Amino acid sequence: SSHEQFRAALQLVVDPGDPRSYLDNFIKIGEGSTGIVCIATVRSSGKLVAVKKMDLRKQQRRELLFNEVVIMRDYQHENVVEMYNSYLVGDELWVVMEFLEGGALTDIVTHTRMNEEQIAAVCLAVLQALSVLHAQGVIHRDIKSDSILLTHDGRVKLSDFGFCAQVSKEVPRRKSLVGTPYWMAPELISRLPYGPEVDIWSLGIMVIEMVDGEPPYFNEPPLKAMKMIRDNLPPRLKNLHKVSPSLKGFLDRLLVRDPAQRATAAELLKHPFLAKAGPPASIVPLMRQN
Ligand SMILES: Cn1cnc(Nc2nc(N3CCC(N)CC3)nc3ccc(Cl)cc23)c1
Repeated sequence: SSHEQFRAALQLVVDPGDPRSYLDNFIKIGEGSTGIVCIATVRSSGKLVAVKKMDLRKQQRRELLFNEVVIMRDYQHENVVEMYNSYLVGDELWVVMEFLEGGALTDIVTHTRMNEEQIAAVCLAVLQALSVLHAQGVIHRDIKSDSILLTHDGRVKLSDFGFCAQVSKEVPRRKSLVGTPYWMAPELISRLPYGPEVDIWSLGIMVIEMVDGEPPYFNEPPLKAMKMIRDNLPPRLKNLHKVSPSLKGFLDRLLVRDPAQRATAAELLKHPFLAKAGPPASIVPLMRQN
C-alpha cells in the first residue's frame, strides 16, 4: 500500500495535533528496530516523558506500527509502560509515554550479577503482564532484557510492543516469523503455527540472560543459532551451580521444547520460585550505584 494510505490509517488511531507545540529538550537515548527513543520535557508541567519516533518509510512491515499504539492504549497495567498520547508528525509516528529512568534490564545483566530475589522480581512482573496480555489473546513476540524497563525504586515494566500479534477464537494460531533470533521459540523457528507459548519460551531465555549474562548461542551468527535451537536438545546452563533447584525447576517449566507441555503464564504465577520475589526496593542496589 502507498505511504499516504498508511498515513491516513494512522490519522484515525492517533491523537490530533502536533506534539512539538509542547515538548522541548529532546535527548536521544537509544534505538530500536522500529525507530528511536528520546527524553523530552513537557512545557505545560515540567514533567519528563519518553517519545518513541518511528519513520513510516523506514518500516519493513508498516502494519506493526498500529501495535506501538494499540497495546498500551487498551492494556494499562502496573507492569506495563503507560502511554499518554500518540501523534502523526510529518512521516513519523510519535508515541509519548512515561520516562522509566532506571534504563533497560540489559544494562543490569551485562554489567552486574543478579541474585534470585531480583531474578524472581523481574520474572513475577513479566509474568503478571504476560498473563493479562495472553488472557485477552495478545502475543508480545520480542521478550528479552532489552524490552524490560526499570525505575530507580526497582519497579519493572514490560515495553517494546512493536511486534505484537493478536490471536482469537477465530484464528488461534499464527504463522509469521518475528522476534529476536536467540530468544525465539523452536516452533516459531521451524515456522509452525504458534501461540502465546512463544513468550514463555523467550522469558526462559531471558532467565539465562539474568544467570549467565547472555542468551544461548550468542557467539554464533544469527542463522546458525536459530537452526541450533531447532536441532539441539535445549540449552544447558553455564552457571548451573549458582542456581537453586527452585529456579532450576521454574526454568525447566519455561524451556519445554513442546509448546503443549510448556507452562502458561497463569500457571507460572503460582510457582514457588516466585515466592523468593523481593520487593521493588530489592532492585535498587544494582542500577548505577556500584
Ligand atoms: C519507552 N521508554 C520509557 N522509558 C524508557 N527509558 C529508557 N529506554 C531505553 N531503551 C531504548 C533502546 C533500547 N532498545 C531499549 C531501551 N534506554 C534507556 C537508557 C537510560 C535511561 Cl535512564 C532510560 C532508558 C524508554
